Amino acid sequence: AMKAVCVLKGDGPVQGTIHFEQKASGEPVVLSGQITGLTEGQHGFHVHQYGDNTQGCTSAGPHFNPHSKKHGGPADEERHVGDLGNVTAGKDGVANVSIEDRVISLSGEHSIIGRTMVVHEKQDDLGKGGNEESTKTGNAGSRLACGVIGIAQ
Amino acid sequence: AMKAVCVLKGDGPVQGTIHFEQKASGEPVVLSGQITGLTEGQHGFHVHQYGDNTQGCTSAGPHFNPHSKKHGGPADEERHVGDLGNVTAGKDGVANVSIEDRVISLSGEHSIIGRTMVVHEKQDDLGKGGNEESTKTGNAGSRLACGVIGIAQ
Ligand SMILES: [Zn+2]
Ligand SMILES: [Zn+2]
Repeated sequence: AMKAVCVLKGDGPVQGTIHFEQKASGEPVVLSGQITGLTEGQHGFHVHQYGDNTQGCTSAGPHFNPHSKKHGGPADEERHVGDLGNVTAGKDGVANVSIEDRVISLSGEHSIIGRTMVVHEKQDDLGKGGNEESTKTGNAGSRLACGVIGIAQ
Repeated sequence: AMKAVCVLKGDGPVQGTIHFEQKASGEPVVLSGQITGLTEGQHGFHVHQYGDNTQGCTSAGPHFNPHSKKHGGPADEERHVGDLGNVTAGKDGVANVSIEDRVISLSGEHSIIGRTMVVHEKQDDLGKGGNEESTKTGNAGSRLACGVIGIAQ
């Protein structure tokens, strides 16, 4: 019965809180929360490798990718473990987040506990942008806000 | 060889960066780093249970205490897992952290990954103050700064 939480903070206006929950070891992990200050539209939402905030969001490193694969969407076979696709902000600039994923975990070697969630500047192209960036970052651009994923009550 | 890192931010001027290093499962964790903006003297320095920053340092909860024991210093038999004792700040306000502990770990059951480091307002009395607070928090006072312990490169 795992639960985690993540508070997102950056230099700019973007912030938010992401709650995680996983009933058991072989179960999907359900994310819920909200992000504010986003420009309207889809924004790439990824788990990055390191829970390192010494240089802002930069020190989080690449998308969490223990299996040395290429960037893709959550539904794809070829994906980094931390590829959660996009979240969507309205004209509001507010994004309700609700994502269910079977590839990320709150325990075992796939464990995202102690890693970083980041929401990105642009939409994640899910690996179909026709350049190398696409197969790497999904062309989602700069890191607006991030937090270390921590164990929650 | 496991590495972790912690960026402390609080409401006031207190900030810092704690690095953690454990070369092997059965080995001590070695903390190093620096905290600035402290009053000269000793300040309680503890691992709290939750990596929850939704309500500042408050949402971190109690000291990490999986074995339902009472507060003590790092050297005591009866201690919480997160009882790392005190750090010392010079006239500087600068505290140079260097602690080595065998009870905390960066993996396993005593894993502090995804939990919270906090530097407190006052000196930790190591659970010897003869009141209820002592047995719980070492009478270390409020929480000046904190951060989620994250996986580092
Ligand atoms: Zn990716
Ligand atoms: Zn304690």
